[PDB]
Amino acid sequence: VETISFSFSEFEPGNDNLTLQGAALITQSGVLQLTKINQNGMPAWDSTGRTLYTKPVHMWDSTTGTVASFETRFSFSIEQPYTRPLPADGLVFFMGPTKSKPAQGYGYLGVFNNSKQDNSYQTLAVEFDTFSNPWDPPQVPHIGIDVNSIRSIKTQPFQLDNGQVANVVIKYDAPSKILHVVLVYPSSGAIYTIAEIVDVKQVLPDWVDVGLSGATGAQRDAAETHDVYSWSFQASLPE
Amino acid sequence: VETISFSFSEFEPGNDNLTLQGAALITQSGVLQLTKINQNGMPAWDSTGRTLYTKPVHMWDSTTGTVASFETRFSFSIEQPYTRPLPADGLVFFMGPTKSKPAQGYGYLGVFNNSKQDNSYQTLAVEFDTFSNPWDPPQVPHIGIDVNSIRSIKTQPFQLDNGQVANVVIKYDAPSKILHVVLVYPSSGAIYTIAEIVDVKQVLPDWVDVGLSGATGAQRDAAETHDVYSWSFQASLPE
Ligand SMILES: C[C@@H]1O[C@@H](O[C@H]2[C@H](O[C@H]3[C@H](O)[C@@H](O)[C@H](O)O[C@@H]3CO)O[C@H](CO)[C@H](O)[C@@H]2O)[C@@H](O)[C@H](O)[C@@H]1O
Ligand SMILES: C[C@@H]1O[C@@H](O[C@H]2[C@H](O[C@H]3[C@H](O)[C@@H](O)[C@H](O)O[C@@H]3CO)O[C@H](CO)[C@H](O)[C@@H]2O)[C@@H](O)[C@H](O)[C@@H]1O
Ligand SMILES: [Ca+2]
Ligand SMILES: [Ca+2]
Ligand SMILES: [Mn+2]
Ligand SMILES: [Mn+2]
Repeated sequence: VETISFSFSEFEPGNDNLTLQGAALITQSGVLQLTKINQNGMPAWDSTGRTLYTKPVHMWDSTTGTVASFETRFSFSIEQPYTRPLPADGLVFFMGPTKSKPAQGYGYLGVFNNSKQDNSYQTLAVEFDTFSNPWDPPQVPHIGIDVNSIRSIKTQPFQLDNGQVANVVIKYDAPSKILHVVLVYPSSGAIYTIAEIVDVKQVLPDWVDVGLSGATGAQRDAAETHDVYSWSFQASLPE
Repeated sequence: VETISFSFSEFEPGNDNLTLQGAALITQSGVLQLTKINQNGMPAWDSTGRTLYTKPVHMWDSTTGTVASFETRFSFSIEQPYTRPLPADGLVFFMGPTKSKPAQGYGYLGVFNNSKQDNSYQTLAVEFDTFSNPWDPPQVPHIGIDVNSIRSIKTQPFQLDNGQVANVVIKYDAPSKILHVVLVYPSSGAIYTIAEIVDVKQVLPDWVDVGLSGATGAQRDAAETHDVYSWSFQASLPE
């Protein structure tokens, strides 16, 4: 069995295992701020940032045809402090081609280039979307399962508990081809669940980079924080 | 769309909507005790009890072939107060033939007759199993997805937070045929998830009874409480 696992109970500036892109940075307090937090402590608009684990993950064996199952968990908080305009844009966990660089920001969340489906993205992502774009369901925030497109194949509305920490659990089971996602707010006790069929051998390249990305909006104060406190990941490829 | 929903924020003695079977009873404090709690306040061994919603649920239309999606949530607590022997047996949410009566107790959880698979059960169940029987994985407690058999097609170990309230969320999405289950302990923050493919049109009769069942063990003090504090359910059959 070929495995890979990692766990960050908190983040530390200078950590060997994380690539930081765009606006993303790690605070001395141990927080990964995906998008820029200004001097005052307010989130800046027009910001996009990502982090990637430094080692690629083997998701399926192009010789035997075996497919990996994985699990990932992270805790994040989104605070929307402006009364106007509408907050934007959200954060996302993603898996895609290695040597990945940030794509477009705003509603594309630093992961996709435009709003069309393109199998060449070879990317799977689980979004926590805060702004309803032309391709989105109306309810925001929502969790979305994105397969080669920012237009989710399935979404689940969730109520934001402003500024509070949410816990996320994402599992992909290769036998069933089920990607199942859970979001829990300890603060309020709210629990949300969403699941969909994803054929990773068809969707992803055999080796992938895994990461997190966040983005704020395209106009003044269409923004919010996208802070991550911890992140663990584990994958197992049968041999 | 043919729908059915109900929600018990707490239970009330005399409620019109619940059938009580075996040892099950509702306390004036609003708790559904699936298995007998003795005078002292200790759980009795050799107890089996169930509750069923009084109205049947239409799970699939035998004329058009449409299939219902559903969601159910409940909060329960299991307290294992004896040091010896091992605690048993667990509780379960189940969906099966209407006019259902308790089956065997102990490790069969009041739902199945023996340990063999039998398509005639026409029953789907999500168990929270506390005793490792000859057909069980070794880790207990575990959540299990049971399709026409007490021998789960998939299980997920979870650590008991003794006597604490657990929140459960179960969803079945007909399009994907995915049954996805989540268990959260607010007390500790632990989150568990398990999902599997279930073809309800093949498994269940077109009309079903939905219920909860609990059982304690076959020898002195092989027991624990199986208390439920709230239960909601919602199903939608496309037309
Ligand atoms: C580049 C843009 O990205 C998505 O839209 C973002 C949206 O963009 C507005 C912009 O705020 C407004 O000043 C300009 O006049 O029109 C743009 C729409 O084209 O701004 C909100 C925050 O207000 C979010 O950031 C949206 O993601 C997209 O949906 C657009 O199609 C376009 O690609
Ligand atoms: C009837 C029995 O049910 C399951 O076993 C339960 C287990 O039964 C023991 C019993 O406690 C012991 O006194 C007797 O000598 O052997 C039985 C096993 O056959 O008891 C534990 C608690 O200790 C749980 O209640 C188990 O569910 C089953 O696994 C057996 O095959 C049998 O059908
Ligand atoms: Ca959006
Ligand atoms: Ca058992
Ligand atoms: Mn979206
Ligand atoms: Mn079991």
